Amino acid sequence: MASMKKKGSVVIVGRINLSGDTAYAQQTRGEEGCQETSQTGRDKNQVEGEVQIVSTATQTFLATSINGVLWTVYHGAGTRTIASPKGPVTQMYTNVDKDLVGWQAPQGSRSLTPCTCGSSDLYLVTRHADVIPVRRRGDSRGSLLSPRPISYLKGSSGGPLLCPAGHAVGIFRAAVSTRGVAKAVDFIPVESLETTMR
Ligand SMILES: COc1ccc2nc(C)c(O[C@@H]3C[C@H]4C(=O)N[C@]5(C(=O)NS(=O)(=O)C6(C)CC6)C[C@H]5/C=C\CCCCC[C@H](NC(=O)OC(C)(C)C)C(=O)N4C3)nc2c1
Ligand SMILES: [Zn+2]
Repeated sequence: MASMKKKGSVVIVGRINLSGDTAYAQQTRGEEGCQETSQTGRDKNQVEGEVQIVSTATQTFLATSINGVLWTVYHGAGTRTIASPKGPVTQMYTNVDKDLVGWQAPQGSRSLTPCTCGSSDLYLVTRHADVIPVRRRGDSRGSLLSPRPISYLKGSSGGPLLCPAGHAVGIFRAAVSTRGVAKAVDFIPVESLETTMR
């Protein structure tokens, strides 16, 4: 009992910059400071933007602010706290059945607006700041206009699917692949986030 360890916090280690004409990834914390911040849960770095790059000791993925909540996937974050300036912050939403978790959005983040356009021409933002056109094919599925090996999507769970107007349509959850090629994506619809919020 006395030797039982505690899992560290999720740590924001960068962001996908979508503020201008060019999307690009930025790193805000190196691996060493990440490990220390994960243990203490104390992250004094200023947060900016809608899409964060997050890490644990063993995984890296994305997290997306929508409606004042920073959302990501349960298969990345588990039940972990997230680091913040004043210490670990406990999840506000947890739903393993949807592969979904959420924390209060960090001070300084900006939130995406939930999409009400009803459009099926979507855009997936990856951890490498690729903007991938995706045609919506169902409530939780969309096809890549240009399929790519799954290597190019690995690490992007928790990222957004956006409509042409830049609203949040869903959270990237899983890749649909045949012989290692991602032809489609599975995502958590924003309406499912809004229901979780109730
Ligand atoms: C632990 O409790 C739970 C609860 C609910 C749950 N629901 C789930 C649906 C679920 O799927 C598992 C995790 C998820 C996943 O890899 N996503 C990411 C990702 O980037 N991840 S990540 O950032 O690298 C990471 C690993 C966090 C750091 C987006 C894709 C990028 C490349 C695909 C790699 C090849 C795996 C292809 C799987 N295709 C797949 O299952 O397709 C369907 C059509 C769904 C069968 C897949 O995509 N997979 C399996 N796991 C869970 C686990
Ligand atoms: Zn929209």
